[PDB]
Amino acid sequence: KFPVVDLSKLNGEERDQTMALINEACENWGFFEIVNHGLPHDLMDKIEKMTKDHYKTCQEQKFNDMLKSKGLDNLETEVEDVDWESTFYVRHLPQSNLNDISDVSDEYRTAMKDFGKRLENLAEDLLDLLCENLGLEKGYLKKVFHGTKGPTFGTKVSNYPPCPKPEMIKGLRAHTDAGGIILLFQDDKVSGLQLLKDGDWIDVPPLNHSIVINLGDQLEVITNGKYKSVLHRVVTQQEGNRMSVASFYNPGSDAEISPATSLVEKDSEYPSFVFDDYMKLYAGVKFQPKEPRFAAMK
Amino acid sequence: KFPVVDLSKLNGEERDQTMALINEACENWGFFEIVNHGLPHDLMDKIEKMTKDHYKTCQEQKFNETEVEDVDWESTFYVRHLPQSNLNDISDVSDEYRTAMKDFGKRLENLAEDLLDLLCENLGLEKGYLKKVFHGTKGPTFGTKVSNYPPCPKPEMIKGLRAHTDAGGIILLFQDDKVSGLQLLKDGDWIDVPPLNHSIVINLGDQLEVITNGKYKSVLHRVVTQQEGNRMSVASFYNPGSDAEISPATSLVEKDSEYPSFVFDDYMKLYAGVKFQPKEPRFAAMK
Amino acid sequence: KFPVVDLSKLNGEERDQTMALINEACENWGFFEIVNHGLPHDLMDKIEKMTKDHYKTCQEQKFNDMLKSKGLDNLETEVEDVDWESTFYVRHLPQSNLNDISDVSDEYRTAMKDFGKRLENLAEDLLDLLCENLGLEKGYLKKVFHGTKGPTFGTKVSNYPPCPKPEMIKGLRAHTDAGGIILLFQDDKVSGLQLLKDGDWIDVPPLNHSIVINLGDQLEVITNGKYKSVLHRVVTQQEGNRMSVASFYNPGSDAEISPATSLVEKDSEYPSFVFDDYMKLYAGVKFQPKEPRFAAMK
Amino acid sequence: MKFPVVDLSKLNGEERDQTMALINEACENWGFFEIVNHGLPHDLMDKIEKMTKDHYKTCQEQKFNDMLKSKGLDNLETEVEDVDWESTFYVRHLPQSNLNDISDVSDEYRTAMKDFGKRLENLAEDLLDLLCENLGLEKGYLKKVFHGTKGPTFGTKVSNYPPCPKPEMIKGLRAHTDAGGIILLFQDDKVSGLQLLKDGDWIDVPPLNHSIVINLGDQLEVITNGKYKSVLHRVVTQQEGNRMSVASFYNPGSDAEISPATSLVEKDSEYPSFVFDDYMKLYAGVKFQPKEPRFAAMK
Amino acid sequence: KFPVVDLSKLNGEERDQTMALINEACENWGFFEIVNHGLPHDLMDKIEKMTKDHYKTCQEQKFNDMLKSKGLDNLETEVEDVDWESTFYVRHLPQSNLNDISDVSDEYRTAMKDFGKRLENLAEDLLDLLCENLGLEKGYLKKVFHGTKGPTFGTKVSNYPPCPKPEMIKGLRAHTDAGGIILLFQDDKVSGLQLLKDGDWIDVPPLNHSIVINLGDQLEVITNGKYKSVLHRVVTQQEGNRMSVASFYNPGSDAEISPATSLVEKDSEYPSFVFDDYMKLYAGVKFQPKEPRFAAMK
Ligand SMILES: O=C(O)c1ccccn1
Ligand SMILES: O=C(O)c1ccccn1
Ligand SMILES: O=C(O)c1ccccn1
Ligand SMILES: O=C(O)c1ccccn1
Ligand SMILES: O=C(O)c1ccccn1
Ligand SMILES: [Zn+2]
Ligand SMILES: [Zn+2]
Ligand SMILES: [Zn+2]
Ligand SMILES: [Zn+2]
Ligand SMILES: [Zn+2]
Repeated sequence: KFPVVDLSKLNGEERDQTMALINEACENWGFFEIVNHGLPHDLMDKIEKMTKDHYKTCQEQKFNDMLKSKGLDNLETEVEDVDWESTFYVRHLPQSNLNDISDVSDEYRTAMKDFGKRLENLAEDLLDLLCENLGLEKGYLKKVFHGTKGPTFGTKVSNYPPCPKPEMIKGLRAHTDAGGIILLFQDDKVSGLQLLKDGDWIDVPPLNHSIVINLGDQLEVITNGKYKSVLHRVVTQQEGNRMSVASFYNPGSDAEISPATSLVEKDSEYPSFVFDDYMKLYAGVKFQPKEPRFAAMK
Repeated sequence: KFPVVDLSKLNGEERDQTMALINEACENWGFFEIVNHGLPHDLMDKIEKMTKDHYKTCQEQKFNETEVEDVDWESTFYVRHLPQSNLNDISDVSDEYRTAMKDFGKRLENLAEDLLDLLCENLGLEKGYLKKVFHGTKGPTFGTKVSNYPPCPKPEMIKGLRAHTDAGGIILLFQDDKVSGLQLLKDGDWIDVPPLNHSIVINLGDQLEVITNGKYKSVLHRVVTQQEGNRMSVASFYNPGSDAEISPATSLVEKDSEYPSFVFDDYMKLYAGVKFQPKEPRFAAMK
Repeated sequence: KFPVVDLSKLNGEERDQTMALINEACENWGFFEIVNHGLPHDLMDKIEKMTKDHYKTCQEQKFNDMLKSKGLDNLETEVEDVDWESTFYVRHLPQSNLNDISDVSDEYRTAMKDFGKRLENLAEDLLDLLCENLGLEKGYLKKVFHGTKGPTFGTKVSNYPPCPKPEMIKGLRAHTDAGGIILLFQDDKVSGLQLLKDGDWIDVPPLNHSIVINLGDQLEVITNGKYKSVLHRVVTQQEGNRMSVASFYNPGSDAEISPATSLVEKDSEYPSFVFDDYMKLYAGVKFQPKEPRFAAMK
Repeated sequence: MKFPVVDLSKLNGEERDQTMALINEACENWGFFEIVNHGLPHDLMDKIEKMTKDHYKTCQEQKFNDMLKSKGLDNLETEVEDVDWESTFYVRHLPQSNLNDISDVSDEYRTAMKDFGKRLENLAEDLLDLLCENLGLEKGYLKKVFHGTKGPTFGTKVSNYPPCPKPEMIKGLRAHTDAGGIILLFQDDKVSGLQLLKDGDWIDVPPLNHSIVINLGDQLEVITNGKYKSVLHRVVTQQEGNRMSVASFYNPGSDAEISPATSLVEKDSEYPSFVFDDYMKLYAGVKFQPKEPRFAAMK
Repeated sequence: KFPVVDLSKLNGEERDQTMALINEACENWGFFEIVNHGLPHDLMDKIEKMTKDHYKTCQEQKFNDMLKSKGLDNLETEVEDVDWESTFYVRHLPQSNLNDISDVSDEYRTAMKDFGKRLENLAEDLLDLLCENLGLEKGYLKKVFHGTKGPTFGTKVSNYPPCPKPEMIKGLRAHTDAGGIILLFQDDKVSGLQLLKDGDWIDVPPLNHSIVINLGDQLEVITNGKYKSVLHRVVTQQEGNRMSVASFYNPGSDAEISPATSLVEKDSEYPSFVFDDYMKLYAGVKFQPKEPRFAAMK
């Protein structure tokens, strides 16, 4: 059963049990859903509606332009080198480009700014729960992530349109995320996101007004492997356009990333590096195995 | 006019003038300061902070009447980065200091190689030539000497470090930005290497004098003490590998060279015993 | 782009450009940094070393005993009524108390006296540049500031020690300065001082051997609002102790302060008052809005 | 992208700051603006307009048709880029008035023109003082700069743009920037035609009853060190409609020294320092060529 | 310092800095000289000799004829409506008229043909360097320029003979060029060509065996203003006849010109049009301001 965490149970004497659920999702799933997370359901509903309307208005034509430009009109053999995906990226931190994206509406930009700020505070709240579960001092992960200019925080807004031949192409090929903590607002009707657990692909179930959390490669390093970043993918379907609004809380470019000493006894197998060196490498090898990227930092 | 090179001026119309200043420093100064070098000022501030605080906790107590010309008024420990790091084996260094030194050392190694490629361009050598010469079998040798020069009641009796030339390739110095002391010998005068915030001091060692057939000479330098003030020094040495073959680059030689061809580790074995004696007998000894 | 004025550029016709830059900073920034100001760099280096050593020797434990008496160990909630600040004050004029600060060395007292005299001369040179830019006669501002016993001149020696939770407390809360012209020798590594400009907090960047200049409330009155006194604050940080040696060149206590008539066309909105009445009021309301203090002098 | 209209009566009251800020925005971003409630009597504007239009019909229209005949512009077979489809005469007010020397004007027109020009000269100097305040200059700075030895130069160009059968072949007045200081235009309130270039589009300066159109010339671009630029403008023709134009030019005296104001120059200016009459002698010959070479020619 | 680019440094490890110089000249100068290009120095020397000998035998007559019918033998005052210039035009593409110019020699035509082909290939190589510097796809600008019949490529062969009173008339009045990329073989002793930069006329220095490159109006549109076409002129002198062999690589007549979408964020201020409509208009208004010609294409 996929972990669903009720964050409102942290405000009372059920808080220890909630923390234990968070910790075991972090150790064994790499993913969990959160409900009662404090984000207004009214804000999620308009983010959802304006994301979908901005797709028809602005992204659908770019998407078909892409399928023509790569011959994906007609899928007669398996395509393992492209994602059946429509995306644009919004940067929040350290410097916002929200007011420079030309094709987004005023009210969409205002909703995205509010949504991004609330998710940034929720990311930092979640990192503190991780710290507590890890036996780290409060604020430890936030301070590691800061670097010189503060954390990097952006939002990937994706749609995975219907695919006539889902067997032939993935919406997004299997990978682990490079960063710190990932907070996903996904479609509540159209499924597609899957994680790999114990040798099976497991669906990340659509759930109304929920946020999906998962941990990236940097948290595997800092926890000395105690919390691993898990492989995940998006599969297409013939009917349905799955919406994806995923926010990435990453260390600053010059943050020093290393295994926390209190989590290391035997010499660590994980490297110590500067985050931007990891991200330069990751961009070119995102869909290749994760383990060579750690070795490359030594 | 001590040369200060602005590395941000390399991308542009003004790059020819920046390169000419670098070349002119290499030929006639043997030293130059670089600013806007790409190293984060917050990493330098941490390095300086932890270096000075590591002195007071670990070295200052341990550190505790006529001319003394055979001793250096100096407190030092050494960190090895390449070919193989001993950073996790220096006992008296803290985790934050060790993590900062690893990051700082990696950035200085990349900056050293960028500087070697600027030298190559000014010398008319192909890019990567000096890096390739320095590699040997195991790669270049790269380490950092962390020094403090504490106050001396009688500075005219003892030097912080006696006059010498450096044996190796290129030296990248992060020095105190308030307390002076480092001097180079130029045209028969001792010249101060001026403290400058968030700068790196570059100087060339004996190996680059050989490879350039004397076009860039390694210059004598020293550290003088002072009565008040503890000058910090974080100096990184980018050296050829032990079995690198060092010889004058053929394109810089027309008339037969006066400089020898040798293997770097034979020069270093010799250098250790005669570091404060004249440089010129060390070149002759390699023939 | 924060104004940095090179005082060596007064010696040509760059002088017009330099004067125009000073005027622009006075009108729109309220702050500017000066370089090549004539203060010996070796005297500044001594002042800094001795201030930092006097903090460690005399104030750091005194400071730590204060956070116990005021419960600032645990910053579990926001503190808006205290400054995370260690200070003492040195009065130079009209009457010196330099020989009464008990825990300072002969050599610190002798250096501070020399430093103070040089800053007093630089303050008066700067006031004459303001006079020229305003079209006032030479010495106009010095004469207004004189009163009967001469200007008031003192130095505030501050350190802002590291704060575990900088989000909770300011090093010094937002305020404008009551006085005439303020000449600040600040830490050249540790930032923290910010001014408010166009609705944003802007850092006053550390710059080695520079002096930071800002204008106080009295100059806003004399210029009939042409040069306004700008809000500024000091923020803390988690690792770094920012030093501040700030000298205040203020009118004499019984000086008559009023808008210079040549700067007044329409009847002024600013009061005419005696400086000590302004200062007696300011002491109690320093971190409250500035504008009621002008109204209270009518 | 609304054309700026400034209510000058709002300077007399609590909204003076907001009005000054609007004027400053128009000076930086449009180079043109319309003013209303400007103090010129609406009945004097009506008489000027009536007498200008009747003087065209009785005295200028025959000359205009005869001008085309002599240049063969009866037949707009192809584009004309070197002629203005324009009927004009010029009235000099300062430093020396020639009003009593124009032969074909009535005494009533001459008296109204003298009264109109005097009020416009006073309004020009009032506006220059608003610019001074917005620029941080001393009161009267621009008037003092413009004075030279004999005072400012002030004249009025009285133009009509008669109907043109083929407007796409010829402009009423080709694109240019004005050489001088501040230009105060009383234009037709029905017939449009004046356009300015803004952000790569021609923008109509909309006819507005009893308004005055203000624009800034090349000399104020120099003095403000480029903060207020002189903007390109033109007059287009139409097939029917005769647009009237009464435009007054407040210019520095001939021997006035023009340079960027010292308080606006924090680094070396790209703009020259020169004597105004040298700029004008050059401008007369290259008025419809680019502006920027004229600044370079003064160095 | 006027930009001089060594094109042989593109074949090696200095190529990035060479590209950076090209991009800098394109953004800030609109002009640059190239050395070590592909053109044999003996071909340039022969083009220069035969151009100058063709002036004396064939063009000097037409030039004095011109001065006759325009009354320009004696220059009492400024002439602002004519150029002190002797020209004939050679068309190469889409169709050559080289074998139809009656007064050109066999060997001049053969040299002119070889010269034109090498400059056409150098124009296309240079356009690809601009593409790379602009982040456009390889061949992008050549494809835009093609239309139906291919690019237009021609050569303007000019001489600017000595003028007794150079103050009175220009060799060629200030203008921007209408087309794509302009490749000039100019006199290496007699100067005269100037560009306008930062409010100053700057000489384009004569240099042995060099080619002067500048960008026309079409590249400003396609780059959305990132590379502007800059005003330039030729001044006369009393002693000296400056030679000018200028080759113009322009889009085909029916090419669609518009800002490249990857260079546009906010709505472009530049029009989208068909090139021949721009050229029809330009011919009549060449020496009037540039900006109204862009406005006219909307
Ligand atoms: O696009 C991704 O890589 C993604 C999106 C949401 C959650 C995890 N990963
Ligand atoms: O210790 C040395 O020999 C040294 C240190 C820094 C720079 C140059 N030389
Ligand atoms: O303590 C203050 O109020 C202060 C200090 C330095 C500069 C400005 N203001
Ligand atoms: O005739 C002109 O040049 C003019 C007329 C009115 C307004 C601006 N310019
Ligand atoms: O004749 C021209 O317009 C020209 C000639 C060469 C270079 C630029 N422009
Ligand atoms: Zn992912
Ligand atoms: Zn050394
Ligand atoms: Zn203050
Ligand atoms: Zn005009
Ligand atoms: Zn041209």
